[PDB]
Amino acid sequence: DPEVTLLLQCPGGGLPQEQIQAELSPAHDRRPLPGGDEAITAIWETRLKAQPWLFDAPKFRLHSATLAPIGSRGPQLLLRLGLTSYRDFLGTNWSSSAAWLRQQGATDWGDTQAYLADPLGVGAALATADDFLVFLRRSRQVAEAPGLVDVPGGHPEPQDLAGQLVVHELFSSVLQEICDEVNLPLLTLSQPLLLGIARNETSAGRASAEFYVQCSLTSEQVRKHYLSGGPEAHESTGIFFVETQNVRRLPETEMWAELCPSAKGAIILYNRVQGSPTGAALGSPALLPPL
Repeated sequence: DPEVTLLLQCPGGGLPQEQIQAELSPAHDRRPLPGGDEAITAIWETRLKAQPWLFDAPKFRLHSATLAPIGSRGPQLLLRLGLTSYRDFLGTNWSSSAAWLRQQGATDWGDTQAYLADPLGVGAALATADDFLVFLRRSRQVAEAPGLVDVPGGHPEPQDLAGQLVVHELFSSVLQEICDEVNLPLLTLSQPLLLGIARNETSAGRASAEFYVQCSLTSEQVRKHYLSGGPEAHESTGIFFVETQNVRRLPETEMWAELCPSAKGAIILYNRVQGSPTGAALGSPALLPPL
């Protein structure tokens, strides 16, 4: 799957909020473009002069993520974050010239991402009480990944000493995106576990943090909540469910070609971190069928 690369696979079946540190620093920001950031401003002006109701918004930028030695005590992950914006994303990652910016960054900085906005997304592998994962169909009329299958998620907007509030905002954001799009009560959701981070190579390498969330409702109940908002309560055009049993071989199905890159990353990380048992009982052939 060349359109998705794993940047991080978490240990222990996934990390809780209390095990993660963030360093938010302007050293983790995008570098100014070689010929100047005026190129970004020109793309933005052209867009606003066609769609004057659009607005900019701040975003977190992923610089890097370093895992502690496995089995250690104390904090397990350090996320190095900067700040970026929707405007800067449109002028870099989404630009027709994004590959030229990646080559220039390798030359100038030894960093293919140095000239890219790289806003951090969030996504969830959301499990029901009757052991299905939740999928969403994207509208065929949007700009990004039209008509494709997604999982719940979004791109969080900003507002270890400011570090811990940043980690809290990331974990909050994945729950809030589930509540806003799927119309589930907050009290039916578990605290998220971070499974890992994946990159979308069709979008010049922008990354998403992928989480596992459990819901106390069944698939039928989740469907009822989603539909009861009406067509204006959700951006997606439908909801559907796949048994966790069957997510194991999803990359061999015809559904795989219809999944957007960030949703593929969520499912790869679910299968590696939550599926793939390590002990004798769950590894036995009747519970882990061969092939």
